[PDB]
Amino acid sequence: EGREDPQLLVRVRGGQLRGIRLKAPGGPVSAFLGIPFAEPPVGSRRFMPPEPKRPWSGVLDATTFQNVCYQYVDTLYPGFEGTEMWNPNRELSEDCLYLNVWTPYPRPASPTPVLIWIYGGGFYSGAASLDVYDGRFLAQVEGAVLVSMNYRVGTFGFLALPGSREAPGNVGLLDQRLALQWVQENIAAFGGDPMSVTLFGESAGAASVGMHILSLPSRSLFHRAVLQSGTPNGPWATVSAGEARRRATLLARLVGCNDTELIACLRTRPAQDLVDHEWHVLPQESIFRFSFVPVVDGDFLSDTPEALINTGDFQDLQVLVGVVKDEGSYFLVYGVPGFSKDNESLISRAQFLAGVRIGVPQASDLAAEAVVLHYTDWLHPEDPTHLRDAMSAVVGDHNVVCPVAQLAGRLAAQGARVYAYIFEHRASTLTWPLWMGVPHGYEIEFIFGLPLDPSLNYTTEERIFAQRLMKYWTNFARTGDPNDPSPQWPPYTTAAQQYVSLNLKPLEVRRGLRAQTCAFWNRFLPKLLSA
Ligand SMILES: *[C@@H]1O[C@H](CO)[C@@H](O)[C@H](O)[C@H]1NC(C)=O
Ligand SMILES: *[C@@H]1O[C@H](CO)[C@@H](O)[C@H](O)[C@H]1NC(C)=O
Repeated sequence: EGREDPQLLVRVRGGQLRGIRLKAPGGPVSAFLGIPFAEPPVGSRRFMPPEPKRPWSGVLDATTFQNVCYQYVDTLYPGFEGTEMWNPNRELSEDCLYLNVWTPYPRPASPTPVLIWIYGGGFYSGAASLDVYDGRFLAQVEGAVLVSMNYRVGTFGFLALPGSREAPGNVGLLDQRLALQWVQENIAAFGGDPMSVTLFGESAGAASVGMHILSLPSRSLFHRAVLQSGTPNGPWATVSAGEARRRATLLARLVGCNDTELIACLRTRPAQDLVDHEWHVLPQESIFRFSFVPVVDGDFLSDTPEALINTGDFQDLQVLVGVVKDEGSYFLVYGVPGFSKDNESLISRAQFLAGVRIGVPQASDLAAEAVVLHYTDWLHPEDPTHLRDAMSAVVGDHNVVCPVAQLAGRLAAQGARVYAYIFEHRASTLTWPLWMGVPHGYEIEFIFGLPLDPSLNYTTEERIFAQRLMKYWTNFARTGDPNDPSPQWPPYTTAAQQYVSLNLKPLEVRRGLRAQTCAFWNRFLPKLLSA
């Protein structure tokens, strides 16, 4: 301070910050990266609810991203951009509770609507610093204030001995909640409007947004929510207290460890030892299942998300939810034999039956038969191309498309204003093979407006498409309505079940989100599982 850029010095509750001026394609933006919002949850604080960060002295340098929360690093396809883009891009550390703010430059002179991003990655990975979550474009082009926070994942964020004091569960969700409290207190300092805060996230980040909707103390911290390909209901986003306890104690055993004693022993283990064993505690060979996720603790979650969306009053809530065209394909190449990014993955009937048992790992024999019966093409029951695509649909429908359907429906029936979409454009720059279609996670780079960066090699149409999506999302944040006061985007309702297609063509309205197949998963499967 003296010779420094006066536009980049800001004070928050904990002290003084110095940000950085970044170049976006249409002009500069302000970034404040690596702002601590919690005491490092290390040592005796592992597994504990986060504690608000204590004020610092001097000017904290906020010009670079901070550490990524310790996590498993995916190694299926080494050096291949398809997997690498999701991997940690800063040092892994338990000291990782930091958040990031982008704003116009100079800062808005009047209060601007805030978007808060929560990343996905199965509650076992992810980071707010990845290139695909870069807020410079939304800030520069839409004038948004954008916030994203790291939160603890894996065991560090989600290992629970329900009822204990030392490992109560859900602390990754409480990391997110603390960041939201930080926004309420401090965002006015950056030109943000704490009275207009829209949450958005994808996959597990979406489930997270969902859980904030369903958890009362989070409710006063935001006004609107966007759930991209993820929901708090469904088969992967939560586990019961019993199951959480069973996994935590199996994991303790695997690393050589009365809850207080078990937990103290876990606290002496190297971070990397926990990461090395976390995946071993799943009860069946699975895909789209994760070891350490939110637990129904009767605390953060007072009941299952199913019970809470069923009985909730959602009157003052606006919500944007949707899915990509091919939610399942991405997951098949990891753990279903016969699938691969490097060939067409034309599978046999035998491999379809086997993949159904992996895709629906909780299924009894009869339930699995029902799944196979429903997805088999009975004019061509052995055709490898249909079996390959049907396998994808099983996984995408069970895990994402049908839970989203159930969510939109319950939320509307109960007074929320809902807008639904299906995203159907495949990036021209996609490195996954064609058969995977428009895979899970590949809408994000358009919502954040990466196609605006000329060096990324997107097409001109893709550039205009990204601009449209950015408008929808920020209109929504701003007013609860994606429409600009072009074809209209009607609200989703139980009666008409309308949603739109997001692609290069103008909005097209459709009805029924896999209505027929989703009745199978949402109404019939549960009844069949008992017995
Ligand atoms: C594609 O590759 C996978 C793994 O290498 C293999 O199991 C599968 O059989 C291959 N597909 C065909 C039909 O060759
Ligand atoms: C974009 O295209 C140019 C020209 O071939 C190439 O040199 C550059 O590496 C490309 N960047 C990406 C990420 O595709």
